[PDB]
Amino acid sequence: AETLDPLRLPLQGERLIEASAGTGKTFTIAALYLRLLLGLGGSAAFPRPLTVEELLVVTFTEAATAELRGRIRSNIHELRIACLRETTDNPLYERLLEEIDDKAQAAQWLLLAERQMDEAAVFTIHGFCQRMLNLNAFESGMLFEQQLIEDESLLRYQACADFWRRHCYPLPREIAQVVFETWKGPQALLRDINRYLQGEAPVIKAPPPDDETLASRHAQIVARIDTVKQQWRDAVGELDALIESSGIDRRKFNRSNQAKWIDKISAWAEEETNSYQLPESLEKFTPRHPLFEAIDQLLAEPLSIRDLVITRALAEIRETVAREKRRRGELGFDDMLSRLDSALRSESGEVLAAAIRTRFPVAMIDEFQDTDPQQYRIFRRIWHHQPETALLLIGDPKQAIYAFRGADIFTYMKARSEVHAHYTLDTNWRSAPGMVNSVNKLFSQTDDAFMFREIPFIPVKSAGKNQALRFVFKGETQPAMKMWLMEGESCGVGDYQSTMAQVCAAQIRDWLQAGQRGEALLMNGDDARPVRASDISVLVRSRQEAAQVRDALTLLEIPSVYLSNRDSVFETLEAQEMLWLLQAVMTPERENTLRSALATSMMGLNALDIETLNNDEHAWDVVVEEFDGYRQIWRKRGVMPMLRALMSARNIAENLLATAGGERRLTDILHISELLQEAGTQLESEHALVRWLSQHILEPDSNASSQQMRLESDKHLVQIVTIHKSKGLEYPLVWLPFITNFRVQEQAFYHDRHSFEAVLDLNAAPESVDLAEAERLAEDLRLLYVALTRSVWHCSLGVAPLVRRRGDKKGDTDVHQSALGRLLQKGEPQDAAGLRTCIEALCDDDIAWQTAQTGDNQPWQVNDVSTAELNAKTLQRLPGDNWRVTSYSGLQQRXXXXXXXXXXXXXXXXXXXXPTLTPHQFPRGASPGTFLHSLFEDLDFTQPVDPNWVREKLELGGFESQWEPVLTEWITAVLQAPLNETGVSLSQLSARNKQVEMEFYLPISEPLIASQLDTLIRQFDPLSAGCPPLEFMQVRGMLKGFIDLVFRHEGRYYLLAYKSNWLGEDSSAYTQQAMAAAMQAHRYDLQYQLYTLALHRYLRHRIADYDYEHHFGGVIYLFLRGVDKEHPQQGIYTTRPNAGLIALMDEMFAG
DNA sequence: TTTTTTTTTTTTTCTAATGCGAGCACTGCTAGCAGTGCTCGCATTAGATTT
Ligand SMILES: Nc1ncnc2c1ncn2[C@@H]1O[C@H](COP(=O)(O)OP(=O)(O)NP(=O)(O)O)[C@@H](O)[C@H]1O
Ligand SMILES: [Mg+2]
Repeated sequence: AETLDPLRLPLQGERLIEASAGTGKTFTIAALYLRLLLGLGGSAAFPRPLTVEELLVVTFTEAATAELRGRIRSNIHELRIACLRETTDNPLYERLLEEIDDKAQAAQWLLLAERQMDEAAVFTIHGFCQRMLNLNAFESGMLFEQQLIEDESLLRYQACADFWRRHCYPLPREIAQVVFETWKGPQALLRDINRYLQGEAPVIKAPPPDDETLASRHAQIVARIDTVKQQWRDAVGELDALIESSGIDRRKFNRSNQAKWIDKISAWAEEETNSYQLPESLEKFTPRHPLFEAIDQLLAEPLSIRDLVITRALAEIRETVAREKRRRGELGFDDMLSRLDSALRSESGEVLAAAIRTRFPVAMIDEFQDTDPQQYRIFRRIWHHQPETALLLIGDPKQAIYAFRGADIFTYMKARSEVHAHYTLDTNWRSAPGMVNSVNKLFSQTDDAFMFREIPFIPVKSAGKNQALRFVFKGETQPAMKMWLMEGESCGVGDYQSTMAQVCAAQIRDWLQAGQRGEALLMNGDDARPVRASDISVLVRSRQEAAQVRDALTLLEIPSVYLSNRDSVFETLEAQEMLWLLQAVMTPERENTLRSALATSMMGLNALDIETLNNDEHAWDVVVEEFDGYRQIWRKRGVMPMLRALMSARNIAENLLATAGGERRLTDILHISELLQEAGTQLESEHALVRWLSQHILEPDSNASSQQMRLESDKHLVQIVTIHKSKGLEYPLVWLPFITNFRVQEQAFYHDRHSFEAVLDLNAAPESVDLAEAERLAEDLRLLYVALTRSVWHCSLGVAPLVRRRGDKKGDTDVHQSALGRLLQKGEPQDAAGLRTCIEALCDDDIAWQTAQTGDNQPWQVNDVSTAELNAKTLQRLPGDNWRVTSYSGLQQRXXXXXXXXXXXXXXXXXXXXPTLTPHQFPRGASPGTFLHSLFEDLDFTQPVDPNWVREKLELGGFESQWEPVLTEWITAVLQAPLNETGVSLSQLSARNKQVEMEFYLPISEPLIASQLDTLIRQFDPLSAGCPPLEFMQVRGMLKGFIDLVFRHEGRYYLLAYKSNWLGEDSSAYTQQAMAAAMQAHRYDLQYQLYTLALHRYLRHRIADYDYEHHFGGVIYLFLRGVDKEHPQQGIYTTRPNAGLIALMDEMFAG
């Protein structure tokens, strides 16, 4: 191994950089990145400068991608600034500038990079394969649009039920009897194999042959026991044994059992008494005869169907899932990586690789100590060969804690084997000069602490920037590390979790109270800062642990967050209260479903409130009323407006904040509301939303957005976080209360030392159990390391004489099975006293141990807060006046009051009196009318009608052929009808004189008031005598409309508008009278007058020397259904604006 | 194609380990008996991760 200079590293081929924690591994990535952008290092430099989009960086967490992206952004910026200033105040940039040749061109490339930084390539693996597939699809053999799915547990469970249906339901009674014992149903089976369904499939040690069924195995074991049954039945009834005291004479009664126990094969369980007849058992207390020894053969291998079922099911469920996801064309996290691996694996995949070597002719993988077999197979297959591509693997093998997630150390060690070059970073930059020496001391206690020959520990040296770091608590400095030793002899896990959590809390509030007085300080040299509850972090292994920490820690009135919390809001009680409320406001009529909502802690009502409110009817009616207004807000304005109104009126948003802790509760309420919007839009119903909320109250899921928000950022908080979620992070003061604890793995899963392949032994044979438990322990060490390197100034950690074995007083302390204990005892069992001494041995000036003494004084001393007077400003002017763009439709609107305006007539008369090719029968609505119009839109008037053209319109319309012969006739009647007094046929109109569907915008300047208009209307209009004055609110703005048709005949223009409607009638129900009736009913009066104004202004605009009276021909409403070959008048209607009404009207809209 | 009623509660783990208690065989010490060494069985207690 050689030491590393960032600027000396050749970037060619594969390169491994290894170094301990806090050594700046992440920190160097920046420097190499810059170097790559500029093509620097000379001999060590890459052949050619690279573009930001060609640099691949792959990091472990989505958060890390964000951070590193930012840091690289900043560093590029600063370096550019320096290149323009030619000097800089930072040493690394200074050396870069010494290496750089031309500073100007350098600054140019940098600028360009800085711009490119948006698309800059940084990913995780699961974020990399994702992109890469969707990037090059053919090669990868993917669809182009992949719909992701994040819930793979439901598909998986589905498949497990499918298996357990086809491979279990067929079983006859007797085999089923055996299946039942090992697991009830697939709900449990899934729980057993679940870690093995996900990620790379394991290899199974000594798998059953492929052809063996359940009935086969079962018949086998049937006979295996049967032989012993006959045999024991034959040899029974004789004492040839040498009788011994300790073997108790009543042992012969056991034999009665066995000769009795031999009846049927139906049982899978041999008797406990059989253990007595083992020649290894008895001879310890007389070889007997062979079968006496055969029982030992029978009891040597546990009799089970288990391995076979886990094998068949594990192979099947995996496939089935993959197939169902193929059918939907979906994808998933493990499935992403898997699919890219497979894609490369395939013969075609070699093309694929070639593209990537083009896309990223370098890659820098960070946090590589966590690596998967698949991952390394990929990165190798891509970059292991070919020139001009580099590869940079960055990792500390000491830190790989993720084995549970499928990562494996052994494949890292493999890569470490196949890389010729190693590089090492010497100095820890992260933490105090004390903390370095502490850790070094603790891991130097034994030889080969990490108990992998390939993972040697080395001493590291603090930096010079950190030399002055110190932490002070009540004056004199506190040693960098303090181990809190528990008192007493034997300790169970529970006692330990109570006490140590508690003590941690007591210590934490002391630091705080001394932090508000400014006594305790985090000091770099003379500089300082008090210890806020922010800078403290508490690292725990699991969730239950963390809750155990918080409950005690909030009991002392210190607000605390848990950063790994995946719990979802809907699991809380506030979601439930929200349900009670929404459910009440929905139907306040029901006495019960309302009162329930009133009793909620959210409403904050006493028992006296609800009591009296059950008595006086007036109040109860008032409540019912207010909720009835809430339903209104609910229907009109949506949801969140309602809950807003309720919160204001009830004053709850304030009363919670008054209440202690209620701040959290209020955050939950607001959050839930915010979700009720997101689901509120997509669902149209008011009611289906209450449908929805319940369904989420039942299944909280895991999912991201419904996960709880942090309670408050106002106050600095205790950031209580799991180890794994602390990786790559930094925590100035750090607590490890429960670190002593351990978990002995009963499952047997390990790696072969030779092949380095993940091997599962479905059989419990103790060897493999050992081979695994060694792994569990080494991993626990790596947890300890990572946990200790997190701190900057101070880290405290608990130590206890923990006892796993249930015997009380021995001298057994299992602490040597703890990760930390083994480091204190150098892997030697001791007594609790020996524990205390071994702690005392290493304790000098850094490590300092105090006994763990429970105490309680005061939760904490807030001393409260002072604020001010405060007020909200209030708008004075109206928010805005009326400016609206409307059509005539925005005029009739609706009438609130005695008179309501509708197209239809309310009065109805019943009829008691008692060829389908007719116009009246045509469908109705906006849809049918839009079709009818759209015909005449392209339709040609001079040519007759082509029924084929009809059929292909109706076909497009979706209308059947029930119409085509019915239509093509009618249209001709339309086009052939003469019009007005001129007698014009629609047929006679040349496309030169046609104008189809004119859209116009007509400005209305000063506000247009109804009564100031309808008097002008009624005055000159005979038709406006009918019905009240039109009523529309004051409006100022633009007006829209579509002329159906405009055409000129005899040098004289016309205005044409089609109308259809009329559900009830066919015949003369269209007359001169009834047309004028309906016109007055739907207020087409104002409509045609308005158009005439528009057409008027448009002609006045277009036609040089235009005059209204000379050029204008009147207005024509054509009721399509109204057209009948029998009567020329029916369906057509014509009126002329007075020319005296337009004269004043136009002036009115002008001012 | 017509129409009436009525209100609420229930359950909850399994496996394993020890500690002791009861009963017995032997063996040594002063043929029987007391003790010890022993051994099994019944109840009680404890613990069940990590994106
Ligand atoms: N060369 C350097 N000069 C100055 N400060 C540095 C240098 N290298 C690292 N640091 C600082 O030291 C700390 C640790 O750096 P970091 O890059 O996280 O190391 P690391 O190896 O990635 N730690 P981890 O992710 O836990 O292994 C950071 O707070 C850096 O700012
Ligand atoms: Mg890092």
